[PDB]
Amino acid sequence: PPLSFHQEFLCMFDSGNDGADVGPFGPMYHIVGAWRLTGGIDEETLREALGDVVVRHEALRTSLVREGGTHRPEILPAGPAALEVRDLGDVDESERVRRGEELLNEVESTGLSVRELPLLRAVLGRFDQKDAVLVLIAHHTAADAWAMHVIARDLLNLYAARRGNPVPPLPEPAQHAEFARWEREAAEAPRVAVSKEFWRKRLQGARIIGLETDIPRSAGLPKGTAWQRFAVRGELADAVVEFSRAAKCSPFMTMFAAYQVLLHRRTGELDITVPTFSGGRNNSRFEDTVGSFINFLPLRTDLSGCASFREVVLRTRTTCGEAFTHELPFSRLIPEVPELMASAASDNHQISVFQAVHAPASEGPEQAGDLTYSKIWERQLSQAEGSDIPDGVLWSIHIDPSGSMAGSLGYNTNRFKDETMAAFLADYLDVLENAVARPDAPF
Ligand SMILES: OC[C@H]1O[C@@](CO)(O[C@H]2O[C@H](CO)[C@@H](O)[C@H](O)[C@H]2O)[C@@H](O)[C@@H]1O
Ligand SMILES: OC[C@H](O)c1ccc2ccccc2c1
Repeated sequence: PPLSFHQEFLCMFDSGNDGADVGPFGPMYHIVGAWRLTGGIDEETLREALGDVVVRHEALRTSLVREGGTHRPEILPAGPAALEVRDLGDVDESERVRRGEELLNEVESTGLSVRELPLLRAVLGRFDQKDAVLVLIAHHTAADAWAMHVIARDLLNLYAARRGNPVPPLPEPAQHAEFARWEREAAEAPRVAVSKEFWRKRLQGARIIGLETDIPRSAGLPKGTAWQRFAVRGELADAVVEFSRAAKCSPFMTMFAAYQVLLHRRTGELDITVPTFSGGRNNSRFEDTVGSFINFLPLRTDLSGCASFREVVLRTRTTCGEAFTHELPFSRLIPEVPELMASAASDNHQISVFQAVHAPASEGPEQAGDLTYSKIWERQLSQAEGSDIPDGVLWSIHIDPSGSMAGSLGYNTNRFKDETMAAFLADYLDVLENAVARPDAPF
């Protein structure tokens, strides 16, 4: 298979081939998922299920190897089924949550090479016979967040069937290579021309907003990515969810709008372009498919003349609607507007991305056979050296149906001080709070 458009996007953010094993085709560019498991576990059989999962999805066997400047995919035969198990200790709940977070951090702090199998690893942390945390980590070229939920769903299903516990049959998945074919086929349609023309004009003169770094690029400090984690307080999250319902906008639009307000106060800019990642899974043929589908999507909003936070949210809604309506794979949009990324590689600025995690919606614990499992979203333990961000700043929020929000601000430690970002995050939460408290107040 060829690289997908998303993997082509990542190539733009590659490190080149000069010494250091970093960036998105390096071993720190991974994604984790943690699930709380209730019920007795047969570790042997779970390990076998993990083998089944990797056999099932080609993307989890598709290494990427350096091939003269670029990266070549190669689908490999599944390697040995492997599972690490740790006894975390039979302790009180709050200590279980803590030791669980520490395990997640530890796993995310370790490398996982894309150049050879495995591309997925699993660590099971058992508290007692009937309570555990299951941690999956996958190279982020192979899996996005949605794909991690597919992997978990499949895994626990295949485990149950091996145990002889009744479970519904799994659908036959499409493979990511079939998606890769399809997106390229799709990108030759007449519709695409109209969309390229829409973008060429919409983004004329546009520059993704750059944030001034504390440490310049040319300092050459070693690449690292830190993650400051937070949960939106319940009263605040309720306010956001309620405001959004009444405004007829999504909670994402409201949070993004607050970010635009924050960038205005810090940069003075009124013409604000900020990329998000869309989920990139509008084609439901691929909902059972493991792969990384997400798509870099520039959102340009003109804030000039806004008389209130409500107006900001409404312009944002307009921007997102047209953006999703005309969405292109970014590696087929960027040629039309090549100066859009100027501040990305500048010596004293980096771009930021503001996203909502795209994941299957679940109300509460799920069941597969004799196990109950639920996803862990809220991590409050921050992390000094975790999953790689190729070259920038990432805001990432997961918005639960329940209304609760788990977020991260990730940044490169070779470019930003920890205290700078802590202040940035605190500013963001303060802007968000005043905004929804007083959405119609004048500026
Ligand atoms: O990103 C929101 C929220 O989700 C968690 C849950 O583990 O992290 C996921 O999203 C991060 C950003 O995309 C990834 O780096 C991470 O691998 C993935 O698990 C949080 O820790 C975060 O606050
Ligand atoms: O899930 C998105 C991923 O963490 C990512 C990939 C490329 C980026 C490029 C610039 C800034 C942030 C990025 C984040």
